[PDB]
Amino acid sequence: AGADEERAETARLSSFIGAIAIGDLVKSTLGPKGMDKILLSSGRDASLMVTNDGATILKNIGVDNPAAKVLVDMSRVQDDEVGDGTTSVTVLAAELLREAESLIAKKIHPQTIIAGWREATKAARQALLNSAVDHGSDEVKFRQDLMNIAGTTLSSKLLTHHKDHFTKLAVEAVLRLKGSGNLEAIHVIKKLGGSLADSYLDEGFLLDKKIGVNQPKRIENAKILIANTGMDAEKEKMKEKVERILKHGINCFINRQLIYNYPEQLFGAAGVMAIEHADFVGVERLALVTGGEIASTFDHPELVKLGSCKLIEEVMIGEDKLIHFSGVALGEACTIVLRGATQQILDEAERSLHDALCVLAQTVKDSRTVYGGGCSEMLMAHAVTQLASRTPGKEAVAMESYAKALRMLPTIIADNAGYDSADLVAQLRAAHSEGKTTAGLDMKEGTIGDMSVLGITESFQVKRQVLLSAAEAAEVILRVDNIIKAAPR
Amino acid sequence: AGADEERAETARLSSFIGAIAIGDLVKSTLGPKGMDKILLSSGRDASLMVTNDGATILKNIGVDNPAAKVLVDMSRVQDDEVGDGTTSVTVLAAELLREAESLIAKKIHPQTIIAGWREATKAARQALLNSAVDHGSDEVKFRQDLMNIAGTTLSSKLLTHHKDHFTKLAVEAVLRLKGSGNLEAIHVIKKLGGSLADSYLDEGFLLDKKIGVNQPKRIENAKILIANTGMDEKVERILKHGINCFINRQLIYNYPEQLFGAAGVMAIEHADFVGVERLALVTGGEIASTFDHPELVKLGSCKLIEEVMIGEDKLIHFSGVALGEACTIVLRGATQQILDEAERSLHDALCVLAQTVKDSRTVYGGGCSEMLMAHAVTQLASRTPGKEAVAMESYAKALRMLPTIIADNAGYDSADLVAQLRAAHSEGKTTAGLDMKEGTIGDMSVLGITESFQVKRQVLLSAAEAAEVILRVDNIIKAAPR
Amino acid sequence: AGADEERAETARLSSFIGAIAIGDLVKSTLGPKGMDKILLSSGRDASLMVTNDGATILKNIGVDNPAAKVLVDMSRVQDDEVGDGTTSVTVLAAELLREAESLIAKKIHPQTIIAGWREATKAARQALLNSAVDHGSDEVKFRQDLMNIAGTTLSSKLLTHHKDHFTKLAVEAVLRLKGSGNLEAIHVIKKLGGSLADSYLDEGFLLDKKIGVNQPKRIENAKILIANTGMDIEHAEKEKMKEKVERILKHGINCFINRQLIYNYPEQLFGAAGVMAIEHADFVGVERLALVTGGEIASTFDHPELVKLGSCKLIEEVMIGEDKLIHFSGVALGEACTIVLRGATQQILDEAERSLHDALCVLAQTVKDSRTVYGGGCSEMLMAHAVTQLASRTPGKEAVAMESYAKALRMLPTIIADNAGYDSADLVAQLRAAHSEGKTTAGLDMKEGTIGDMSVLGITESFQVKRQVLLSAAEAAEVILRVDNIIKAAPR
Repeated sequence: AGADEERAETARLSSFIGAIAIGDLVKSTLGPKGMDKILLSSGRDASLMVTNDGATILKNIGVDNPAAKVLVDMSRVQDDEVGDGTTSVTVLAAELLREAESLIAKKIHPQTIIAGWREATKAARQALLNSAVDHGSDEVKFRQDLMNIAGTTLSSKLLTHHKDHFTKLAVEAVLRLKGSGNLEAIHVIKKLGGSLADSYLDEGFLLDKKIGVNQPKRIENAKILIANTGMDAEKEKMKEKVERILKHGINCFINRQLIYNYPEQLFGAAGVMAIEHADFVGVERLALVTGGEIASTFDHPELVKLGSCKLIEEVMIGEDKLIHFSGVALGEACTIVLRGATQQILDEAERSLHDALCVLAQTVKDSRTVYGGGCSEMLMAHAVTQLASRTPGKEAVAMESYAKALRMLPTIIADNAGYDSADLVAQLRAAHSEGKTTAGLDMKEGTIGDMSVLGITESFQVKRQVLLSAAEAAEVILRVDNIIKAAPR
Repeated sequence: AGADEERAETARLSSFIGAIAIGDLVKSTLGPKGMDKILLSSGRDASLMVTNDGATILKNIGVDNPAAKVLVDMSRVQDDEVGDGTTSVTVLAAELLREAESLIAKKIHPQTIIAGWREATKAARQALLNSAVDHGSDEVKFRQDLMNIAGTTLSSKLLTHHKDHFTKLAVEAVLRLKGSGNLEAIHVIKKLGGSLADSYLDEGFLLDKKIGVNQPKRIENAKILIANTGMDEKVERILKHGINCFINRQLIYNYPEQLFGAAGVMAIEHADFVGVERLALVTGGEIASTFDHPELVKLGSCKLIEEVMIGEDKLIHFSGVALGEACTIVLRGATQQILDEAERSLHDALCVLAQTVKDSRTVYGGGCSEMLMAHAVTQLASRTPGKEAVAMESYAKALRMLPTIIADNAGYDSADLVAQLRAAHSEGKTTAGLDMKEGTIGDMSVLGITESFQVKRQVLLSAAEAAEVILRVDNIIKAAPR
Repeated sequence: AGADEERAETARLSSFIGAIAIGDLVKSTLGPKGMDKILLSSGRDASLMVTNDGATILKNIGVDNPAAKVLVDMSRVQDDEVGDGTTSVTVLAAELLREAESLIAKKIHPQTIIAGWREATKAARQALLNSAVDHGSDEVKFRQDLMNIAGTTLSSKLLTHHKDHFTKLAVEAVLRLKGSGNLEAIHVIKKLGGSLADSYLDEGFLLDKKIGVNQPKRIENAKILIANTGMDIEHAEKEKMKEKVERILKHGINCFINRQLIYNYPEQLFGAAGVMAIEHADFVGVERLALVTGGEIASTFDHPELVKLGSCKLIEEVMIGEDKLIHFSGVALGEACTIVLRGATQQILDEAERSLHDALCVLAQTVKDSRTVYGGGCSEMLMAHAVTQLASRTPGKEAVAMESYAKALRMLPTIIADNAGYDSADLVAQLRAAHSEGKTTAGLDMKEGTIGDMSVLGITESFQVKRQVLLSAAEAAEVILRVDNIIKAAPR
C-alpha cells in the first residue's frame, strides 16, 4: 500500500536486531585465538569462502532488508585509515543498542540521553591521554620493527605457525616505503608452491611470465622496452626489430598482449629477454619506476624510451616461474613477494599483506601505540565507572551506559578462546585496577597474562578513530525515532 | 494433576510473570501523592474493598496458582519487625527478575549469579556504614520525637491534613512504652465525633460490654475473675474474696446474673479472648479452669474498674495495673474512610518508632538514602572480582528506580529529576534529597523526614532472601485472566 | 541472496544427518560378508548399478542438498595412497558425530572439544608400537606375497568363491612393478567370456582399437609412432600422403598410434606398407604406454626416427576368449605392466574394476613400508584400551574430549562382528579381554563368530593405511563443527 513505516519502539527494533546478529559471528574472529569461518551461498557464488577478516565478509553481501549494510560500508574507510589488527570496532557499536532496553524505563526523551555521545567524546579521550601506551618505534628499528602487532593480527588466524615469520617480513617492506610518500606501488602476490621461508623480498618489481624455454638466463645493464601494440614480407618485420635492438643492447622487452613467434627466435640469439601478454596494470607502475617511456610503433626504442639498468633476471621461486625486476633508480616504488603452505589458508596471507602494509605506515606517523589483548579496554573501563556518578545527572544517565559498553570486550576476547567468559571477567578487572597496563587477557592460558612477553600491541591510531566513529555510527540510528514516508511503490 | 515439574525457560517464566503483575499496582501507592484502588472478588469477599496499604490486599486474597503468595505472606512478618510506612519492598524484589532476560546472554550458570545474594548481603553492609544516617533522637525528645517518619508514612496517604497531627501523637504512645519489657500491649479503637484534634489519649484499657440493666454502676478496689469454661458455689467463693468484677470469654448463663446484681459484682458477657490474655499478664494473672479458680489460684490487681462516658457513648475502663508492663490507647474520630485508617497507621506507627529509640540511628528520607547508596554501590562492583561484579553492578542500578518513583508521584518530569538528584548526593550532602513539593531537590532535614535505620537494614535482607527464593526453585506457573 | 545461514545446533544437524545417512549403506559393505546394493535413477540413468565399493557410488552422484559431497570427494585421494581395504574411513568419521549429543550436555565452547583430534594423533600413532609388525616382507617374498589383505578386501565381495584366486594374482603384478612408486601404466579392464582363471596375465599393455578390417594381421619387432596432431585439390592431398610414407618406410614402422581422429587417405597406405595404426587412440593409454616404450617427443610429421623412441618386442592383435583385443608386449623398462581380467559375465564382473583399484594401491605400499599391522580389527581394540587410560590421566576439558574419541574405536569391533552374522554384544567384550592381555595377533574372526588368531588368517593392514586414515578422519570431521558461520559473501 505504500512506504515502510515503523513507529516509536518498532523503528528502534530493526536497528537493534541487526547489531545482535552480527556480534555473535564476529566474536569468534577476535584476537590471538580466533576462528576461521566458511560461507556457502547459491547462484553466482559457486561454493564456500572462508574469511578471517570481519570487514571483507560484511562488504560482499546484502543478505536482507534490515539495516546494517551502510554501517558495514563505513568500516572500510577505517581500513584505509588504519583498519585492523583484529576486527572489533563493529562489536562495540552493537553493544550500545542493548542499553536502549533500560531506556524505555527512562520514559521521557531518548535524544536527551544522546548526551551519552557527548559523554563518549569525554570518555573516549580518557583512553587518549591515560594508560601507558608504549615507547613508539623510533625509525627502522632493529627488532622492535615487528614480532608484535602484525603477529597479533595473524594470531587470530591459524596459519601463524609458518606465517608469523611472514608478518615479521612486512615491516622491512614498510621501512623503504617510510617517509612523506604515503602509499604507492605495492601489489605483492602469492603462490601455490610450499617452502620453509614462505616469502621472498624483491628490490624492484615482480611479474610471472617467461619468453620461452630458450633465451639467456640473466640480463645486466638492461634496457627495458614496453610496447602498447602487439608483435602480432614477414622477414622485413624481423629486420626492423633486430637492427634497432642491437645498437641499443636491449636486454628486456615487455608487451601487454599476444606476441608473434618470429620476434622470439631473434630475441634468444641476441641475448634479449621478452615478456608475452604482461598485464597492463603491472606495466604502469614499472614506468614510474624506470623513468617511463613513450609507447609507440616499432620506432619506440632509443630516446623515446627511458631504461633503468640495474638487475633483471628470471628465477624459479620453487614451483611457479617468476621474473624479477630490481635496482630501480627512482627508489620510490618497490615489490613484496609471499610464499605459503599452499591451500586457502595461504590466500589469507594475500588478505593479510594488504591490511599489514598500511597499518605499519601509520605506525611510523603515529609514533604511539597501546597494549593488545584487550589490556587497553579494561583499564579505561575502571576509569569510566567513576565518571558517571560524578557528573550532575542528565550527563550521568548518558555517561554510565557508555562505560558498561567496554565490559564485554574482555568477554568477547575470552569467549572465542574456548574458556568460560564470566570467570575471565572476574580475574581481569583486578589486574587492571591495580595499575599494571602490561597485564591483559591471555587466551592461550585461559586466564590472564603478560601481554608484553607475547609482544602484542595495538596502534594508538586504531583507538582514537574507533572511539569517535563508534558514537557516530550508533548515534544516527538511535537519534531518529520513527521512520515513515519513502517507498517507490 | 497433583504435582508438577518444570522445564528451562518455562520454570523461570512462572516466577518472572508474578513479579511484574504486582509491581504496577503497588507503584501508584508509593510517595506523598499515591492513589487508592478498589477491588471486588469471586464470592467470598461480600463487597468492594479499598486499601491504600499494599500489604493488606495481598494477604486477604490468593487469586492464582503462581508463586507470589509466599513472597506476599512474608511482608506481614516484616511489618511486625519494622517494614511498613510506604510499600516498597515488593517493588524492589520484582525488577530483579527483569535482569534475568539479560542473563540468558550470560550463558554460563545462573546459580553462580546467586552467589550475588550474599555478595548483596555484603552490599547491605556496604550500604550500611557508607551513608551518613543521623546523630539525633536521644530519648523522649522535645521535637525530634516525631514530625518526621510518621509524617512521611502519612505523606503517601491523602488523610494528611487533620491526620498529620494524629501521627505526631503516636510518638507519645511509644514514650510510655520505652524501658524493659519489649513491644506489647497496644490496642487502638475509633469513635463517631467531630473535633479538630480528632483524638484523645486514654490512660487505661478500653472495653465495651455491660452485665445488664441491674448491678452497681461503679466498682471500687476491684478484683478480676477470668474463666476458661462457660457458666452455661459461685456466691460462696465470691463473698470471701470480695470480687468486684468477672470477665468470661464466652456465653454467660442467666441464673448467676441475678446473683451478681444483688451482691454488687459487675460481670462481662462474651468478652473477647485477645483482650483477656493480655489482661492476665497485666493483673498478675489467674489460673483459669472450673469454678475452683477463685482465691489463691488467681491473683487480682485492685485499683479501679469503672464504666465511663467517653464524650458520647458509654465504655468500660480497666486501669491502675500493679505490673506496669501493659497499657492501652484510645482514639476518637470525626468519622470518614481515613479515620479507621488510623487502625492501619497506629499498628504501623508502633513498630516504626518504638524501634527508633532502640536503634539510636536513622537515615534521611525522601529518597536521600537511595541515591547516595547508588553512588557507592557502583564503585563496589568494580572493587570486587569481575564475575562477582557483574551481579553486584546490576544490583547497584536497581536503586535508581526509587528516586524515580518518589518524583513521579509528585507531578514532575522523571528524566530531569534523576539528573538533578544524583549531583547533590554525589557531592557529599546527606541532608539533601527529593523535595516533592518543590519538584526538585531540597533539604530533607528542614522537612523533618527521616527513616528508621532498621527499616533500611531489614528491607535489604528481606528483599535479598525473598528474591533468592525466586530464580531458585521451580514448581509454579500462570495461565489466563479472571 | 540465496546464502545458506546455519545456526549453532542446526549447523551440526545438517552435517550430523549427512554422516548418519551414509553410515548405514556403507556398513553392510565391510567384512567377509557384504551386501552388494544397487541404485536406479531417472534421466540419463538407463539401468540399476551395483556398488560393492562405497567410494565408487558416492563419487558418481551428488543426490542431496546437505553438505557431504566434499567429504565424499576426499576419500578418493585416499584411494590413490592406499584407499580400499574395506570402507571404514567414512564410517569412523560419522560415528564421532553421535557423541556430539553428549557434548550439548557439557555446554561449553564445542571447539574446546576439538582438542580431541590432536589427542587422536597420539592415538593414531599408537596404532604403531602396539604392533610387532610382521617383521620382514623381504621384498618380492615367496609364500606371503599375498593370500592376505587382498583376500580381506575381497572377502566382503560376493565373488570370493572364484575371485579370491584373481586377488592372489594381483601381487605378481606388483612384483613386476617393483620400484614401488605405486602405479604407472597399470590399466586393467574386465572382459566378457568365461574361464576358470577368471583372469589372465599379459606381459604387455592392452587396448581395444583397430585400424580397419584390412592390414597385415600381426607385426614383429614393432616400432611405435605417437602424434599429437591429427592426420586430418587431390594433388595437394597426395603431398600430405607422401611425407607420411617416405619417412615411415626408412624406420620400418610396424605400428602407429594417434590420439584423436585419423584422416582416411593414409589408411590405404598403411595396409600395403605393413603398418598397423590406431584411430582415435585414448590419450590416457598413450603416455603410460610411452613410459613403457621409452617416451617420444610428439610434434608435427617430422616426428619419425630419433625424435620418436620405439620399443620393439611384440605388438599383435590377440583373440581373448570373447571379442578380440590389441596387445603391446615385451617392454624393455619392466617398470609398468598390465593384468587382464576375465569373467563369466556378471554385474559382479564389474567388481573386478573396483577390485583392481583396491588391489594396486595397497600392495605397492606393502613392499615400501616393510611394516604392517594385524587386520580384522585387531589394531582397533588394542588402541582403545590405551586411550581409556589417557582420558583419566588428563585434567578438565582435555579428558572429556579425549574420552569421547576413545569410545569411538569401540564401534568398529561391533561393525566387523555385525556384518558377520553373529551377535555383536557378545563379540565386543570377548574381544577386549584378549587385546588387553597383550596378544597383538588375536583379533576378530568373523567366520568364527568369536575372537581368534589373525596371523593364521593372513589378514593384515598396511602400516600406511592405519596412520593416514586416523589423520584423515580427524581433518574430515574438523572442517564441520570447528566453523560456526557458513553464511554470506557474493554481490547480487
